[PDB]
Amino acid sequence: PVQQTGGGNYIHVPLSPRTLNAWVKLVEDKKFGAEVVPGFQALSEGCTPYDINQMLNCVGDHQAAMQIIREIINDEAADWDAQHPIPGPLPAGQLRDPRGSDIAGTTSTVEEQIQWMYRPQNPVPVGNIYRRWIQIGLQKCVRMYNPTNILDVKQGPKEPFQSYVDRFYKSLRAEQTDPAVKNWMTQTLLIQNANPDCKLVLKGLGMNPTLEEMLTACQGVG
Amino acid sequence: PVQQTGGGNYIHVPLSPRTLNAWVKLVEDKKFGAEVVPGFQALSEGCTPYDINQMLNCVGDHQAAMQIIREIINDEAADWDAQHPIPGPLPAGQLRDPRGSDIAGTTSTVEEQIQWMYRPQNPVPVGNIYRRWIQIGLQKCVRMYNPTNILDVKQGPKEPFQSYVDRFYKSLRAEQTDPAVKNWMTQTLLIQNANPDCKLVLKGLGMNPTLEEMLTACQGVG
Amino acid sequence: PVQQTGGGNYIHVPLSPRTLNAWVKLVEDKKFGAEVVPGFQALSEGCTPYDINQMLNCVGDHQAAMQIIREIINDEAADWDAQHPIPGPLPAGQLRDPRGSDIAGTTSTVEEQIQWMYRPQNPVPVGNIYRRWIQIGLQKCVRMYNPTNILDVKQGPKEPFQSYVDRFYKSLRAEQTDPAVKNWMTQTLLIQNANPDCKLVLKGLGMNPTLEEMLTACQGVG
Amino acid sequence: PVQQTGGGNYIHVPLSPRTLNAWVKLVEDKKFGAEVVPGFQALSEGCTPYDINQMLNCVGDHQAAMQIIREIINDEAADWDAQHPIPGPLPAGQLRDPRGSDIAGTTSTVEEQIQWMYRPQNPVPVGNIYRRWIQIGLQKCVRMYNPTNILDVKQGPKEPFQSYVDRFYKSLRAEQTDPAVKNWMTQTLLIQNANPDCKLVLKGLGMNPTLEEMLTACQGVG
Amino acid sequence: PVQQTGGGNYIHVPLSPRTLNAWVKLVEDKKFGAEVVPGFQALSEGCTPYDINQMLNCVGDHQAAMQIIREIINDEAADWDAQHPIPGPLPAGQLRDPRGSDIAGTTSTVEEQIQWMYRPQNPVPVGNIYRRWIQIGLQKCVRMYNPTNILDVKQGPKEPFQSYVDRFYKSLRAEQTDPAVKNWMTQTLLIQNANPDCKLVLKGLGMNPTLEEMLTACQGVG
Ligand SMILES: O=P(O)(O)O[C@H]1[C@H](OP(=O)(O)O)[C@@H](OP(=O)(O)O)[C@H](OP(=O)(O)O)[C@@H](OP(=O)(O)O)[C@H]1OP(=O)(O)O
Ligand SMILES: O=P(O)(O)O[C@H]1[C@H](OP(=O)(O)O)[C@@H](OP(=O)(O)O)[C@H](OP(=O)(O)O)[C@@H](OP(=O)(O)O)[C@H]1OP(=O)(O)O
Repeated sequence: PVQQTGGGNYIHVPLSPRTLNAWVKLVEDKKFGAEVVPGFQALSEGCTPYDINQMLNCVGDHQAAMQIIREIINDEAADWDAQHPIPGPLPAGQLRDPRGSDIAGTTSTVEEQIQWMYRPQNPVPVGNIYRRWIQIGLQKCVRMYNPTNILDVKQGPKEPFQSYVDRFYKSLRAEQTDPAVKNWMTQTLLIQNANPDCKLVLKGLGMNPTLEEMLTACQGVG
Repeated sequence: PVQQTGGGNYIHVPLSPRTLNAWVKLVEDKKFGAEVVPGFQALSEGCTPYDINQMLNCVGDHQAAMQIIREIINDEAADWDAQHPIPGPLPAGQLRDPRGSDIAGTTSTVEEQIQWMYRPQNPVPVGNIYRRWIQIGLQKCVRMYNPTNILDVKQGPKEPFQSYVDRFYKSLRAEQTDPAVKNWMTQTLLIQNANPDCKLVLKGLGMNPTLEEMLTACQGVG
Repeated sequence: PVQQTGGGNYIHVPLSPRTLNAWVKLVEDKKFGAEVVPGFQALSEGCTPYDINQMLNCVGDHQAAMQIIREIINDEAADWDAQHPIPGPLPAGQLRDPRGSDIAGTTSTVEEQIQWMYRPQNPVPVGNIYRRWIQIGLQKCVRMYNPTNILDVKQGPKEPFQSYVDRFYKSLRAEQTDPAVKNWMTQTLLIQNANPDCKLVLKGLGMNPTLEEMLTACQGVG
Repeated sequence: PVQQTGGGNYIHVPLSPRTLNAWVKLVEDKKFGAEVVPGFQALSEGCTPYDINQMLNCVGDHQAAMQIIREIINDEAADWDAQHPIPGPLPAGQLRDPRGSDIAGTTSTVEEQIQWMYRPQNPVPVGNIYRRWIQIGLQKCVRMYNPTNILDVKQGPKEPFQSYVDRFYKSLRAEQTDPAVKNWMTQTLLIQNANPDCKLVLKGLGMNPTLEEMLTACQGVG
Repeated sequence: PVQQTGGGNYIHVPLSPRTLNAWVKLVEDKKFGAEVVPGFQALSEGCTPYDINQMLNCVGDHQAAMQIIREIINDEAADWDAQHPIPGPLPAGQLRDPRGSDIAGTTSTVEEQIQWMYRPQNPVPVGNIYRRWIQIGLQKCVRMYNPTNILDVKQGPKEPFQSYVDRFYKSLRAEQTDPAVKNWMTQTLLIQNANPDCKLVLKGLGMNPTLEEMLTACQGVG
């Protein structure tokens, strides 16, 4: 992470040990579940890429998942290099402009990453960009491991609409798909894969029922 | 959040990462349960709107619930604007008076939010007002998801009064209803939806029995 | 809470957010169980009444229990007022002597509460006194909710003495009763409500057996 | 605990509230289990006797166990007094030499305890000595409450050697006995109280098999 | 651990108590499981060998495992001594060069360990080297205690590929074996020890199927 000192200067305040342990506990227990994506974002707020690489290193034991994340980072960096090409030869006496691998923290030191993070002329947020690249790698793992496709998800005959909705949405989240497919699924596949007892009522509600009105009406129905 | 420095000046001390992770853990596990409302209030004490927006952003994945909360904030702000209209043209060289969206932190920076929070002439508590608007959005979600209406709640024949009371009140909390309906329900629906074995005794207690005397008398009855 | 600065001066360092969340978690999960009493004492060490009122406010949703605690505080304060009556008219230029509601923090500010807490002439520990008043309110709730009276508690025929002792004592704790009734119960009701197989041995031990010798002798008996 | 200031001086930094809550949670849940002994040691590192007495006070509700611990402290102090008798009349203008109850923190203030802890001429570690006395009291409670003697511990016919070893050692730990009895038990009672299917193999291993070779060989056997 | 002061000087900031408690909780609950290896690495980041010895001391009660770790440290140190032999007689007025046991922290003080950790001429990372030696001792314990060999691991007939893969990999991790044996096992033993229903499909996928394509294809198959 980064701390400030009198005069407008900046320094490094390393990610703490019990914050890294928590990241490890969220990954080991939830096994790269959907919640692994947000837990990471928060435990990484105010931190720099070097420390994001330490967090991943502590969980490096997982290798199928860390292979997927590593692949993504290399790609995004290449695109950064393509759309932000070397401006030209570098005038000396200054810090080079950030390249794709520096955002990652593999070829670059934390101080250079902090100088960009707090560069008066044009500060580059090296820290937030890398977290996002890593979050696409974590999200793909969730979809890879997701145990149930949404089409299979259904309601126990005596099971209620709320728990079924909870399970149906859990999967829709991990199955990123697209937001429009989600709208069709949330307004139809929920009613279609439901049992008939609460469907009659989900149909009575009307057309384009909202979830607030689908849950209120089916409370106790079955 | 906000920190003070020598001379009476103020600065920003960002909400910490493991406090945001906890907010995420309370939402992911309890699934916008009733306890999500208080956990938030406490994890947000001493914090400013910008940081309240970060907490919500980490849990932004939940979208049906964050749609309900977002709707409420826009409304309250409009009412703030209606009852606290623009005083007139703004004399220059000073900070504008707070508008509805500034309390939210969408159109306004933290420093302006802190200057109001600690404005010597008329300090506006931008931070506490927004938390309350958000808490009405969270509370509506609890009632939307509540799995059981109180009328259905009853006592297992061999189940005791204490657990039944615990389940009956859990729902009464989430079903905000009104405090008077609560008094009628707490003094009648509890006895009526109970089994007859402990009801005989709940009737022996007398009229307007208090809970302290309804629980003491039915300890072991059944 | 209270912090000290160069010169012998004192200031306020508010109870932290994740300490308040823990108090909320202990109350929501244990449901005003016996452990709620000590958790509170510890999370309130070094804190002042204002902050004790914030902790209770976060859990204010619980109302039957907060009605019992509120009743007790008003009483103790009245007794404080009765045995520590207004000394007389107050010489001006100084802080008034503490009244019953100031100990609570309802009519008084934290600074006045801290000035008494650290008054050189006669410092009044406003903070510890209020916590105790609140702990009597919390303890009454535990006894109100206690699910099992000790007389009913018995040993499963195949159940051991240790678990039965654990359950028997759990209730004796919550059923404050008096320490002497406890001695009679701990030396008799334990043996009497036990099964006969381990009682024969609890009788062989001798008269006035101690728990250390009642548990050692019945390890494996049944 | 103890903090240092410019000039070589020392002060008191009280044990924090959420560290005391954890000690309470480890005692309430594990019920003076074996792990209560180490949890305490760690939560007490850098702390002084006064703060060790606060930790015990928060859990003072438990009284059979706190009676056993209290008895031990009085004894050890008496032995300290016997082998470290009053040197003679005390020259004035200095701090007295530590007595048995001062190590406990009952008759002595924290500052005196810190002056000894950091006495240039002959610093007495009042803090660590008392923790050890308390740990003998906690360890006796574990053995008092231990639910199963090792001789009874055996292997389910379909149960594996690893879980049986885990249960057999759990008890051997709490049953301090002596290290030699432990060696005889760990090399024999484990094989003798095992089922015959894995014993044949535990015998094939050879004589004086080590645990590393008893567990590797019986992995899958049964 | 180590802190820095004005002038470029360094000091010691001891490992905190609740960080040591967590290490104890991870060892007591997971019982020297695979996750014990990473939890340790993180809770030890920024710490020095003396503090790594305190963490191990708190869990010293476990003795079969601490015998395995202790054996390894002695060996690695001997190899350090062999490949980094005494340079010769030591010029006086300086700190000796680090020996094998100093890296451990048994014969050496923290200040000397910190002077090497931050030696301008040739800083020796005494802290990280010892953690690695300890991690080989912890990893051997995991393999010793591992309850299931991978060959036995199979898929319940109605069990899915994902959970079976999770269990199969859990063991492959703890059974360090070699990375090549892992590739053969991950591409064959998974399919071979699977049930026939999902194997038909795992065979349809093609030759050298990747896990991402073995999990996607068998989602719902069985
Ligand atoms: O606020 P956090 O980001 O969670 O950091 C906490 C916080 O210390 P700070 O207030 O200085 O940030 C804790 O205090 P509380 O917020 O709970 O009041 C403190 O715990 P203690 O008060 O018990 O000391 C703990 O410090 P530590 O882990 O050394 O005990 C430290 O956690 P981090 O060191 O990981 O930042
Ligand atoms: O013991 P740690 O490894 O340091 O983990 C702690 C532990 O959380 P859990 O009870 O969920 O395991 C703390 O509880 P205690 O050890 O103090 O009893 C809790 O701190 P609080 O009780 O004050 O809430 C905090 O959990 P959280 O941050 O979610 O509130 C969490 O710290 P980490 O999340 O950083 O691991």
